[PDB]
Formats: sequence, C-alpha cells, structure tokens
Amino acid sequence: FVNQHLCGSHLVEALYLVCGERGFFYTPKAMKGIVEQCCTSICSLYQLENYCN
Amino acid sequence: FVNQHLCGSHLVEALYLVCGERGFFYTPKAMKGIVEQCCTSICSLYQLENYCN
Repeated sequence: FVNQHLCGSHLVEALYLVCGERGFFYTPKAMKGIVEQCCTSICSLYQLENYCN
Repeated sequence: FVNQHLCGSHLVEALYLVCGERGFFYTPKAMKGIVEQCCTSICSLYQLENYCN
C-alpha cells in the first residue's frame, strides 16, 4: 500500500498505518515535503517513516 | 462529524478534514492527549484544531 502515489486522505491513512503508536506529522505545505515525495511522486516506506514521531 | 467519539483512523480523518492545508500532528501516546479527549471522551472542533499546525 505504500509504494504508489498517495494523496490526501490516502496519504494520511498510510502514515497512520505505518507509524502506529508513534504517531506522525502531516505537513502538506512544506516544499519538497511529503506531498512532493509521496503524492506527486511514488511514496515509499522509508519516506513515510521520516514523518513518524 | 467532529462531535462524537473518534478513534484510530476515524480520528486521523477528522484531523485531516479540519486542518486542511495547515496539516496536523497525531500523537496518540501523550497522556491526556488527543486520544483521551477525542476517542475515550467526545471530541470537539476546538480540541481537534489544537492539533493543526
């Protein structure tokens, strides 16, 4: 589920599932941020975990 | 949608919708944190916005 383009609620769901009890931060308005890496390009587990707490 | 018990993905979805382009942080393992206020007790828009960036 993480190796695809994930945007909007689809991205937030992936963060929720990957990060679990660590939680996460979703900051879509950071340039070259999670949207650039996971929505407009193909996401990855490595990049999602960058946003877990 | 925000004035009810919201847990797990249901809570993350509410944060996503409320916070919009501000983004948010989801930290379930903080005591008296968002889980205590929104999942085990009834959530509110006021409390959700506490977690927007």
